[PDB]
Amino acid sequence: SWEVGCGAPVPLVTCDEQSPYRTITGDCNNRRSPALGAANRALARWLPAEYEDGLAVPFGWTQRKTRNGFRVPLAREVSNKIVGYLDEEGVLDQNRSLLFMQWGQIVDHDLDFAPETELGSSEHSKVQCEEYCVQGDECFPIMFPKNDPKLKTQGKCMPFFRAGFVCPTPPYQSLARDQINAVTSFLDASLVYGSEPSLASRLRNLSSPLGLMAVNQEAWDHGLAYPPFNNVKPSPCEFINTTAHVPCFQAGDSRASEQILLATVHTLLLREHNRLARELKRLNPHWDGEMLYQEARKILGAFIQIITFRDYLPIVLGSEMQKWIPPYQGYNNSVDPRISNVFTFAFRFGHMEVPSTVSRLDENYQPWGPEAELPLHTLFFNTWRIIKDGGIDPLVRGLLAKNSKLMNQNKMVTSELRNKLFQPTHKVHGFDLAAINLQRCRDHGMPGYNSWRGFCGLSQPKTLKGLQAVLKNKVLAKKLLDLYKTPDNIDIWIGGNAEPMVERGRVGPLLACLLGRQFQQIRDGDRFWWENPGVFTEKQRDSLQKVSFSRLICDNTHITKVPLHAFQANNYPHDFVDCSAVDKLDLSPWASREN
Ligand code: HEM
Ligand SMILES: *[C@@H]1O[C@H](CO)[C@@H](O[C@@H]2O[C@H](CO)[C@@H](O[C@@H]3O[C@H](CO)[C@@H](O)[C@H](O)[C@@H]3O)[C@H](O)[C@H]2NC(C)=O)[C@H](O)[C@H]1NC(C)=O
Ligand SMILES: *[C@@H]1O[C@H](CO)[C@@H](O[C@@H]2O[C@H](CO)[C@@H](O)[C@H](O)[C@H]2NC(C)=O)[C@H](O)[C@H]1NC(C)=O
Ligand SMILES: *[C@@H]1O[C@H](CO)[C@@H](O[C@@H]2O[C@H](CO)[C@@H](O)[C@H](O)[C@H]2NC(C)=O)[C@H](O)[C@H]1NC(C)=O
Ligand SMILES: *[C@@H]1O[C@H](CO)[C@@H](O[C@@H]2O[C@H](CO)[C@@H](O)[C@H](O)[C@H]2NC(C)=O)[C@H](O)[C@H]1NC(C)=O
Ligand SMILES: [Ca+2]
Repeated sequence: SWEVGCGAPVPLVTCDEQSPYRTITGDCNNRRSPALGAANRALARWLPAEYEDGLAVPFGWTQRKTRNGFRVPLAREVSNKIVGYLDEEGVLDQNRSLLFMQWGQIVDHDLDFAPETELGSSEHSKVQCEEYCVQGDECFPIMFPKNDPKLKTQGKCMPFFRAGFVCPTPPYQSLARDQINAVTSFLDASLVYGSEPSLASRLRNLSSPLGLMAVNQEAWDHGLAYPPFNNVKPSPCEFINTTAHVPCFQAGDSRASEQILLATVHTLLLREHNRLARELKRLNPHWDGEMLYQEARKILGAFIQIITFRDYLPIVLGSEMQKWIPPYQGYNNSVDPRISNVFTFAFRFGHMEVPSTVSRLDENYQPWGPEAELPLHTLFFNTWRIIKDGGIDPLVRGLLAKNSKLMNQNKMVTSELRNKLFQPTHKVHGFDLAAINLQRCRDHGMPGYNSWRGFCGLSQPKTLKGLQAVLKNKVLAKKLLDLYKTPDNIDIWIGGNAEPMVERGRVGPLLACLLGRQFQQIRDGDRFWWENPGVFTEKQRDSLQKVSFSRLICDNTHITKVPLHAFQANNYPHDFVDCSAVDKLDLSPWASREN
């Protein structure tokens, strides 16, 4: 059945047996099978692919054909009829801060990315998808249904390009299409350091041997730094306000500038490296430049792994945490550490947690000026609002103080995401994230709602009422199989997100399962997990325990009142305290006086 996984990546990476440092590619984590967990390779398949022609063609590609005897419903219509909502009033999650949403993206972007297919540059295929909405090749477009108001305003389709596949990027037929992953499967701060050895050596300041991450020369934030600008034109960030031409930020991940806030928590991560690396010459000046970068890298990875697993996962998984993430019991060389395909869709659950507006607060957590509260749609690829409109202190402040969206069945994904999305390649603020998610399922795999209900050993419904009592909504059950027509054909993203939430969490029975499994595998399979004996000295761990996001901001911003629990909804002034009462990171155990 194997062929035998194929693949051309970073053509040449061989291991060091006895060095304590991760590679950038993610190779040599596992000794036995050195590629497992690496980057630019196939996403894993917990379940066989489900295509029309059986190998590559997404369900609903040809007209005449059907998944299970029925015509699959258009993505934008499924969107139009189930997902969106008019009234923003009263969706905000009452026990979760914007940081809850925002750290969801950081962790995600650390774990998976399936790059879209541009076998196109100086090209007409980009044009043939945009202009003429002609399906074929790699242009698999999102049509508008009858009586969509995008028709009067935009056209017939939303261009949509198929994601990358392996063993060759050109046209090919054979096996079953597996989608590529351009980032390392481990929580290793790939998004801050890069995943391509070539990109990783460009984000660095090899000018001076303090082992520092290369910063911005031209823009400044009260003495505190910014990531460098990606000085390649064209620039999605320059496009949305040309008068100030401020390009996007350069980071270990392409997507760093997709949104204002994403770029903010990303500038906290960069600043933290240069602070640790600075602090670490202070103690052991005998060190060369790479042992600076590398030690600071290891401790920053430790940071992201500790916050993700101790503070985020329990408020996302909830009662199902103990079920899927049992306490730690060492390392397993036999576990697959890789991101499976379905995960790249299950973890998109956050798209229903993004609220309509992003606000900007002053030094008393009070609205910051005349235009404080900005619509989220004016914020995609917006770097000018942070270099030019006050730095990151008014944005870190909103993260701590403001609620995120609570996923609601009657209110699923905001219209700012579902109607006015800016897409980097294109010019309009009017793509649909909910619709673009649904085609993306069909592009990738992707076994229906029931296949994946079975994976977790849950009731696979069958009937209008067999769904009614699973989602606990009679109207949503109707709407769902009015379009899909059998519970089987429901795309995971919507089918999974449609379920009510498990006790003390933010996802449901199915999604808790898919999410839980992956997060356990990536912990149990990572040789460099912070708790495995060997990677940190027993002292170092006890200092690493003292860290919090609350501190990530006290050491790297001029915010001086913060919550003690930054992931849950709390109010200024009351729940906010001085940086002084917040535990610091004791870096003493990292000193190694030579003689
Ligand atoms: C305003 C906020 C956000 C915007 C505008 C945004 C934008 C996007 C866009 C344009 C895509 C491309 C979809 C595709 O072509 O595959 C994407 C994918 C994705 N999003 Fe978001 N995003 C946001 C926040 C989040 C959050 C909070 C999470 C999780 C908590 C998240 C999780 C993901 C994941 C896992 C993918 C697929 C990436 C992969 O290939 O692994 N996003 N996002
Ligand atoms: C790589 O690291 C070097 C060394 O840390 C960076 O250069 C240093 O940058 C700081 C702050 O940008 C400079 O400090 C101050 O400069 C201002 C104005 O230029 C001046 O008013 C003060 O006299 C003060 O020195 C400093 O010039 C410079 N330090 C040294 C020893 O060169 C460099 O920016 C880093 N490169 C990248 C890409 O990050
Ligand atoms: C708001 O959410 C928080 C976090 O989900 C809840 O506090 C947790 O309570 C559980 C139950 O014993 C414990 O595992 C933790 O000690 C708490 N979490 C943290 C981070 O300390 C809290 O109950 C919720 N608040 C309200 C008013 O419902
Ligand atoms: C483009 O960006 C500039 C900032 O570089 C914005 O300019 C501000 O605009 C307001 C009112 O027009 C002024 O009162 C501020 O002083 C301006 N700031 C500076 C220093 O330029 C501008 O609003 C943006 N325009 C677009 C196209 O959205
Ligand atoms: C490492 O973890 C794996 C997966 O949890 C364990 O694999 C199991 O091994 C037992 C017997 O060795 C087999 O019956 C099953 O094939 C595995 N279970 C499942 C459901 O995956 C393994 O036990 C662990 N390795 C060790 C020896 O600690
Ligand atoms: Ca990673």
